[PDB]
Amino acid sequence: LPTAQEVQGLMARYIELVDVGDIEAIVQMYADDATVEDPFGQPPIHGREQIAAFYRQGLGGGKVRACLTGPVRASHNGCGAMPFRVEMVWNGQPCALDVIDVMRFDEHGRIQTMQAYWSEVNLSVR
Amino acid sequence: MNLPTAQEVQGLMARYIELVDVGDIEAIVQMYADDATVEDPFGQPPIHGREQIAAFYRQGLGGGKVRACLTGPVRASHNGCGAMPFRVEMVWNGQPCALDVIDVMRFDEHGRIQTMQAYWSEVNLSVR
Ligand SMILES: [Cl-]
Ligand SMILES: [Cl-]
Ligand SMILES: [Mg+2]
Repeated sequence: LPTAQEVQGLMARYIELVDVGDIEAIVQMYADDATVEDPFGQPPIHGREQIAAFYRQGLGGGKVRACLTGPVRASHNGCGAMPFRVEMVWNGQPCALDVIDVMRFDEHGRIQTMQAYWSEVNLSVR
Repeated sequence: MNLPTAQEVQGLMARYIELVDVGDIEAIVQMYADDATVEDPFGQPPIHGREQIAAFYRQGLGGGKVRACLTGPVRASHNGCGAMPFRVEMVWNGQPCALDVIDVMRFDEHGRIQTMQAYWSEVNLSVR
């Protein structure tokens, strides 16, 4: 599996791609049989077409920005967790959402599972 | 209480950090379900049940000199789960150290911690 140091780099790269809005590059980071639970508690999304559609819905408009708010925490079994903030629009107003993603990677360095922890308690209107 | 709401998860997980910070091992253990599992660090074998969990915390905190604080808000779900970032400050090998951690917790229908997973490794340790 990817080393702890490699997990930190991969998870940081993911946030960079979200921040620039490169949907195709994001989808390429995922394994074929990957699942996305975003927000955690909702049914998993699976399939590359479905994951692409998910990121199109969220990022296609542009005007989404994302940045790490602390270091990536990485394990020795190919997993990590990271805190970040998303800037977006809600009800036509600028808002911020605080999120933690948990990721497991496969032996090819691709995302096998992603779980995103957030709810309305993590939303701020600006 | 019942299965915690997102707000309640935020309060429970914040109280957990306060208990680590003060080092009240028996109060920490009470927050766990009787048959809870802890994986700390994630990737190592799970610890099962309050006796083992108490032994684990007494090894980690019984020496005193540990301080913990949240470094950002608790993230909570609507199915009794949450995740939080925090920093632990300790003294080791004659050096003040800091460890950055994220804990993920799942709560049961009585408001007790059913599972805890702690994400960290040596890449998250800073010595002085
Ligand atoms: Cl942090
Ligand atoms: Cl944060
Ligand atoms: Mg039970």
